[PDB]
Parts: sequence; C-alpha cells; structure tokens
Amino acid sequence: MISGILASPGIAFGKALLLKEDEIVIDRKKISADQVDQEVERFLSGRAKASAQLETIKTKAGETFGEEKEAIFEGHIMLLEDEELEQEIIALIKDKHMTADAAAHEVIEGQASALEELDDEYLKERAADVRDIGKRLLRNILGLKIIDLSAIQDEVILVAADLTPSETAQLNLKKVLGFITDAGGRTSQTSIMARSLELPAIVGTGSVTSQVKNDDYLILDAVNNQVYVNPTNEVIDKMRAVQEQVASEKAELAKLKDLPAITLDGHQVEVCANIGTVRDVEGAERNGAEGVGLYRTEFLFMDRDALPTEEEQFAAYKAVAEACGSQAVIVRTMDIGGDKELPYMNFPKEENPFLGWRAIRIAMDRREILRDQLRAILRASAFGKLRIMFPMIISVEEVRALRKEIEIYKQELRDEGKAFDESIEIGVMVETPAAATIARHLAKEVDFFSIGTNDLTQYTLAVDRGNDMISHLYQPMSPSVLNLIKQVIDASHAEGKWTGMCGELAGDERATLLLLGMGLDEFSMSAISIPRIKKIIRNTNFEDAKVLAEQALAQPTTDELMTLVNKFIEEKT
Amino acid sequence: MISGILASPGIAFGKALLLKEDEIVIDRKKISADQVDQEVERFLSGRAKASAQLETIKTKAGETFGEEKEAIFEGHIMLLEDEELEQEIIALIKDKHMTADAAAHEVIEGQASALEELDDEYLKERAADVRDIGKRLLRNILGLKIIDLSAIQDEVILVAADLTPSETAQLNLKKVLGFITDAGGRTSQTSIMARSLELPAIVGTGSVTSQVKNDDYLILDAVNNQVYVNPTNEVIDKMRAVQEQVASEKAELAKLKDLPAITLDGHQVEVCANIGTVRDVEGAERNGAEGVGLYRTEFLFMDRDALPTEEEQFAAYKAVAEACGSQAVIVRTMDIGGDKELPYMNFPKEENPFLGWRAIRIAMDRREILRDQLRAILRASAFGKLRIMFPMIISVEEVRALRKEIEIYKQELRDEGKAFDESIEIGVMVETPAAATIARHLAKEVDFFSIGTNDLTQYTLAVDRGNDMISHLYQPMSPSVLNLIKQVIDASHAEGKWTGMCGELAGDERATLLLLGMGLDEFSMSAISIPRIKKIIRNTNFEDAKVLAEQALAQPTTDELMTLVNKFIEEKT
Repeated sequence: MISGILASPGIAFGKALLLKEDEIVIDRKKISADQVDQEVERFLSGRAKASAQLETIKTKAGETFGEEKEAIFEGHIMLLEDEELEQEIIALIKDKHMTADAAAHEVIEGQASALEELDDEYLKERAADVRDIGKRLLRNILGLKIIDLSAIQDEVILVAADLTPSETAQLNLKKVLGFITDAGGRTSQTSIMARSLELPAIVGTGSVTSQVKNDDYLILDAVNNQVYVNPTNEVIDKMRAVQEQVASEKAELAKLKDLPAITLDGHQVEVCANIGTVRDVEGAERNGAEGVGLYRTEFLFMDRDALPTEEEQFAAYKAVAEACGSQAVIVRTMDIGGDKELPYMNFPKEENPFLGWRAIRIAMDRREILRDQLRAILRASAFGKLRIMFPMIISVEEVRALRKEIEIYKQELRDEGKAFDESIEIGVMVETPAAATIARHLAKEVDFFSIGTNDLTQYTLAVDRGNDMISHLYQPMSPSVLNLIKQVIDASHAEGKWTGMCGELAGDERATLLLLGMGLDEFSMSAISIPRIKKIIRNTNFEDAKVLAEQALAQPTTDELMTLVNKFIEEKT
Repeated sequence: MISGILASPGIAFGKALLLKEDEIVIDRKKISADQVDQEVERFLSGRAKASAQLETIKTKAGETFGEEKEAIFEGHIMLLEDEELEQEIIALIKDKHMTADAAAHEVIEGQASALEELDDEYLKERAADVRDIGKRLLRNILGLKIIDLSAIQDEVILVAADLTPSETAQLNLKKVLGFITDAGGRTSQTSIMARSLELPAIVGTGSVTSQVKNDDYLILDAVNNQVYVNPTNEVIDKMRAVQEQVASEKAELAKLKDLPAITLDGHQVEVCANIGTVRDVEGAERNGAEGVGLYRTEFLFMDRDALPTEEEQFAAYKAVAEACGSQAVIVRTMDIGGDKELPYMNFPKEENPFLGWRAIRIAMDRREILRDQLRAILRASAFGKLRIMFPMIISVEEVRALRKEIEIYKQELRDEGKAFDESIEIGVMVETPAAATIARHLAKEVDFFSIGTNDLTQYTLAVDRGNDMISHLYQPMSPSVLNLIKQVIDASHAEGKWTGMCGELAGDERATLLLLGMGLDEFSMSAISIPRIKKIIRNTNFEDAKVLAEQALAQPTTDELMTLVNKFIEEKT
C-alpha cells in the first residue's frame, strides 16, 4: 500500500533503474598557507574538468531536445564562470584558509540560500537549478564516478530519491518510460517536466527506491496510484486495460479543446509572444502563446555580422512562419537606431538616438533596405500566416508612402513568378504620440495597430527608456499614456479594426485589467509573461474591468489610478 | 518750390550741416608679384585702423543710445573679421594680383550685390548696412579725413546726399534737430530711424544739399513740405505757429491710443516677446511687444560663469521686471538639459539629453536650485508684474509638488519681512504630449498654459530639434501637433484660463490664422516676429479663421492642411 502525489496520470510497464551515489563527504579541516596555493589549483583543475564535461552535456541537449534546452546549460555554465565566483571562492580559501570543496560550497549555497528566503514557489525552483550546479561541482573536484544517465542502451523506468536540473538535461526521454522519485512534491523541477512532457510519473513516493533494486520489473498504474513489483499476469493485465482507458480518454479529448484567454464572463483576447528569432518560438509554444504579436526583425539583424539580404531574410522569415505552424506572426519591419544600433552599419552618431534617424526613417532613406525586407516578408508569406507592421510611424504621410511601396514590391513579385499571400494584412506600431493623436486617420489606412508603450511612454513623458537617473518618471501607467492608449484602441474599433499591444505594458500584471477593460484586442509579450497575464484574464470579469478602466481614465494621478486597480484585486478575486 | 517725401511730420529751426566728401578713387592698375605681399600688408595695416576706430564707435553707441545700438556694431565688426573675408580678400590679391581697395571692394560688394537680387525691401536695407562697412573700409585703407558726426558742439540740422548705417550709430541725436537727405526714399535705413525716433525729416529732397552751404539757417515745415532759406521773421513766425499746432496734435492724441493685436472683426490676442536677458527688452519694445510671454531664465544662467544665487537672480529678475515697465513678464523657471547645458554645472552626459534629466527634473532633485530661483522670482514680483511658469511638466503630480514648494517659499518670505506679489499667477509649459493629454487635469491646477511647440513637436513626432538629417519630419504643422494644441487651448478655456504659446509656431506666419482660429489667447515670440504676426492678425477676420482652423484640424495630412491655409490667404486678403 504505497501512495505518492502522482504528477502525471497514465500507465507504464518496464524495468526499474536505481541511481546509487556515494554521500558527498566534506572535510572541515583547516588548510595551511602552503596548502592555499595548492587548494586553488585543485579547484581550478577540478573546475577545468566540469568546464569541458558541462559543455559536452550542452551539445547533447541541443541535438536531443533542441535550442530550448541547449541555452539552459549555457546559463548554468555562464553563471559558474561568473567572475564574482572566481574572486569569492579564491578569497575565502586565501582569506579564511578553508578547503575548496568547503569554501566553494558556501559560495553557491550562499546565493541559493538567499533565493530560498524568497516567498515564491517559482523563484525557489530556480534556486534548485543553481544548487545543482554547486552540488556536482563538489563531485567534480573529488572526481566521483559519473553514472551519466545518457549511457542507457535499453528502455527502463527512472527511480531516484530526487533529480537535480542538471540530470534532466542529459536525460534520455525516449529510453525513460516514466519518472518516479521521493522528492518534496510539485515544487521539484523534475516534477514540472512530467506535467509538460505528459508522461506518467510520481514524485512523493516517500521510500520506493529503498524497496526497488535495479533491473526490477515494475508496473506504474498512475491511475490507482499503486506500483506492482514482480506481479503476476493478472495485474500486468488489469493495468494493460487501465492503459487502454487512458488511451481512449486521449482519443475522446482529442476532439475540441477550449477557448483562448477568456474572462469569466466570456470576453476573449489574443495573447502572443514578442520574438526576436525562430529560437524564441520555442519559449512561445512553451508558454502557451496563441501566435506572435511582434517579430522584432532588428534582432535577426543583430544575430549576424552583415546586413541580411533579401534571400537571407526570406529564409529567416520562412523558418519562423513555419516554426509557428498554423499561428500568425506579426513581422515588424526593421527598427534600428535608438538604443538599438547595429554596429556593422557604421551609422553616424546622433545627439538623441531615440529622437533620431530610427527604423522607418532609415528604410525610407535607403530603399534597398525597405525593399529587400518587404520583398522577403511578402515572399515568406507564401509559407505561413504573416502580417506586416511598421515601427516609428508618425504621420499618415509615412503610411501611404510605405503602402505604395508594398504595392510596388507586390507587383515585382507577381512579375517574377513569386507567390505571396495576397491577403496579407498591414498595420502600424502606434508608439509615437503623433500616431496616437491621429489614430483615427491612421485606422482608415491600416488593418491593425499594435501599441508600443515602451516608446509611447518615452515620448509622451519625454523620458529616455535607458536613463536610470529619471526612471522614476517613466510611467506607462500615467493618466497620460492610458488616455492615449484608449484613444488608439477606440480608433481601431471605430474602423472595425483591432489594436494589439507589444509594449511591456501588455505583459505587466498591473495593467492587465485596464488593458482588458479598455478593450485591447491583443496582448503580446515576452513569452514568460504569457501565463501570468492569461491567469489574470481568465479570472476577471470583463464588465467589471470596463468599469475599472473607465474610472482609471478619469484619474489625474497615477497613485489614484493604482488605488482603483488595487481595490479591484481585493474585492474581485 | 522744393518737395521731398517727408518721412516724419513736424517743424524745426536750426543751422544746416553739410557733409562734404572726396570721391573714392579706385585704381584698376594691376600690381606685380613683389607688390602682392606689400598690398596685403597695406590692407592689414589699413584694416588694423578701422578695427580700433570701429570699436571706438561701438562704445559711444552703448553709452549714447544703449545695448540696442551697441550690438549692431559688434555684428558689423564681427562680419568684417569673418575668416571668409580674410581668405577671399587675400586670395584675389594673391591670385588675381589685384589691388586691396579694388579686390576688397569686390568681396563686400559681391555679397551685398547678392542681397540686392533679393525681392524684399527688408532684406535690401540690411544689404545697405553691409555695403556701408565696405564703403568706409576703402576710406580707411586710403586714410581719408574723417569728419566724424560726433564732433558736433552746437545744435544743427543734418543735411547729406545719403547716410550709411555706420553714420547713424555715431550720430548725435540730441544735437541733430532733424535729418534731411536726397536718398532713394523710405527704403533707406536712416529714413526708418526718423519714423521710430519721431523727429521731422526728409529723404527725397532731390537736390537740397547742392543749394545749402554749412552754417546756413533753415526752417523745416515738414507740414507744408517746404524749406525756408534765410527767410524773414514772417515765415520764421508762421512756422513757429505751425509747430504749435503740431504740439497740440500730440497733446490731443496723447489721450487713449488703440487696441492690441485685433482682427478686423474685433478679436484680440496678446503678442509678446520671448526673452533671455534684460537686453532683449529693448528689441521687444522696439517691435511692439505687449509684454513678455517667456523669460527663458536658463539664458540668464548662461550669461554668467557661475550658478546665480538667490540674490543675483533676484537682481536680474528685478531689472527685467523694471525694464518692462507696466508690462507682465512670464518668468519660466530654469530649463537646462536638452541641447541647453550649462558647462559650469558639469552635469554628467546622457544618451538622450532631450529625453533626460532636464529643467524641472533637476530643480526637483536639487531643491537649493528650485528654491533660490522661486524665492528670487517671488521677491522680484514685488517690483513689477511677474508670472511663474514651469518647463517640462509631465504630470499633475509634478505641478502639485511644485505649488506646494511655492507655498513653502512664500511663507519663508513672509517670515523674513520680504514682499512678494500675493496675486502672483502660476502656470505651466505644455510642451510634453503628456501635459497635452492631461491638459484638462492640469488646467484646474494652474492659472495658465503656454504651449511649447518646439518641444511638443519634438516628442509628439519623436524628432530631435537638433537633428538635420530628419529635419524634414519635424513638423509642428502636423495634424498631430495641431490637434494637441487645440486640445490644450480648449482645456484652458474650459476652466476659464488661457493658453499662450512661446514655441516658434506662435511666430510662424503660416500658423498665425490657425493659432488664431483655434482660440490661442497669447502669442510669444522672438521680438522680430511681432510685426509680421501682428500684421496677419490685424488683417484677418476671426470668424473666418475659426472655420479655417476647424477644417485644418480634420485633415489627415499636412499638405492638405497647408492647402486650406493657402486658399484662405488667396481669397481673404
């Protein structure tokens, strides 16, 4: 009668793998001065190994799982090589004459210990990944046998007292038919993977590993929450039928699913990822993005040491369009020239880059840039739903000149026997107070708007997004920016178009009810913000938010508008 | 029976002064190479004199007339020392082997000749002042006797074929009872002075100087347009009575006057000067300013090599308040930090000064600055009508924090037995799209607004006022900026306050009908623009302008809005 917390429902049959380790012994014996130089070298020599061995694990994650898991190792490796650790680890040994395994443990444990003080389950899990890096470092200095979970040649079930984030990367998902551990619970990194991977697994067994030996045959019910050890065929049978039900359940659920970001009372909005690079599509899918709301094409340009030609752009766009499957990508034409220069362009310096020769102002002074790019986007639209959107729009003049441009580039494509989506929709960033002001006029001329509040805030308040000295004045949650937001949304709706938002406000927990109440159609953010905002959306009543929004829009003061938001959150969920 | 054009009506009795000169002879004899080095030295040696002699005339103008006439000489002297003249004068002598008096004449004549090609009477007169500088230079190289009009010990009438701007400066106004010349007409610089000086004078005599000898006694009717030469007492009498009528005319007119900038149909606005320094009050009075609409106090701060203390500021403000007589000055608190740094502050660099730590953002981070200044303004208000206005306002928060500040500084003054105008009105620059957006809210909190369109344009369009590369996008005459202007004016009026404008649009001939139609209460500009705009205002019908304004505000395009303005100007005056 053994029961755990069951993190993923399902059924499985296979052999049991047991991870046996040698308790990490730490010597608290003080070292002499002559041993100070030797201990540092041992740390560097031991650190020298993990450096190369950690790199080997990274390459396996990229080929095995992809770039989504490959970069996590770079962060762990980059954090390990942090110059702060080198000076802090060496200082304690040199200053306190402590051992490298005891001194190094304090440094990584010290930071992770600070993270645990946090009162958040999400921050605590990351502290688990950081703790794992130091835990293996001690083995690396001592030189402990590395079982390595990658050396699995046969399908088996994975059983362990607890797994550290480092093992999950170099873990064979195809050869592991499930995961069973006695860790704490869902707050365990590996436990979250079972949920997302959708594979049967337990994490609160409590003491199954002490009852299982390697090569043991076990059947996981993950339905009755029971484990059969060397059971006859009468149980191997029941289970097999339990597994049938499980499979039928999928088959039935497989029909319809649910509705996207929808308030309690039925109001739907889109919620999408802003991206920079195909590589960001992974995070977007991971975080439940319903499409891409802003594809900052600059970022692709800073992903290279030369200006990407029509063809390179096309390919890059095609990949994205395809890595997005059915989903729509809003490809913004290039926005170089505020805090985002590309050095390879060698553009001249400006007194105020953010009020300078930025984005569209360049592509219009150098048509080859605008042309290659729009050409490339159009052509890529033959391969997935793309939209075109323009940055730094300031006038109706600009929009007409660029549409006219599109139309020219469209014909050329037609003439060169090159498909493009003839349906392709065109919109504009509203991220200038100009644009916001003439929103009505612009709304006749485009299919949609996305409000860039980073910029809009910047120009409306004349506060440089980069300038920490006045950051306290950078308030996208001003009665001034909100009003301009409303005015834009309304413009959209008056023409029967829609406004999205890719500025950081979309992703800001504190604006979500207002953005919603004000009728924003689409939110686009860092992928990581998608769930927080989705959550807020799913738990609001839309009508209430309207009332909230309206109130907020009448406040002459941020504080006063923050108050409304807060009393709402108090009274309303 | 001699008749001229009569530039100023009046009567006068006195001796006649005759300016006799020796025709300037120019040698067209080519010089040899050995003479090239000698001719340059002669030019430098001759130029060396005029350098010191011109400086002497400047000092007489400052003490005699004031700073208004002292700076005109600096421009003439600064232009003469222009490095372009040194290279061009020397190049022709060295390259064409020409004489210094013949080569130098071509350089000054060449530029003045280009100015005459202009089709404007105002630009042509300035070409007369530049021509005068080169005319005297030829005498300075030759070394011609200088009668000097400053050597007058007895009251006399001034008679000459024509006077060059240079003579008008070193001219004794108190010892000259009038001016008579046979020049071309009002297009003559000296002719304008008779109008502004309000003294009897003729400029189209045609040939009076050839009929008058120095020391001749002449009576100027300037009423019957006749001159009596050595006439009996019967005419010296009639005239004396004519002069009586003239004096009574003044006495009667001396009652009331007229109305300020008023459209044909009775709509009045204020029209004022923006200033930097007491010294600008002169230009303001000169150009018919009805008060000062913006006293950029920064400029006073850049008039010094140290931060001006409370006391220095007070004095500076007091002077202005007093140099303005009955007139109101709108003293703006200090606006340092976009393109206007004061080097002595050694502030650190910013990535976007114009979106940085500017104006009020400083005075609020360093109260001593705000305090000294507001203290000084208040105290100066005990001495003339002053208003306080704040730059770079972005929120209602900012305004309340600063009013609260005023109130504290007010009490301190009360407690130190220091008068200040308890009536003192407080307003804000609306030059941020934030301010423009929350204009309604701000209007409850201040007594007035002045729209800074230089900045407002800048932030609304995100185009740096400094950046020539994108200057073509800097359009204060956008449907976006105009709308925001309207919205501000309306805010004012809704609270029963008023909006003025000190941005350059106020002074822009092309906005005047719109600004007017949109109900702007007050215009403030460079003094030099006051008459052009006054003229436009005085010749419009206000109702028509409203209609114009309204139309313009609906245009989605600048061009389209320029068209309205133009068809107006065509059809309406």
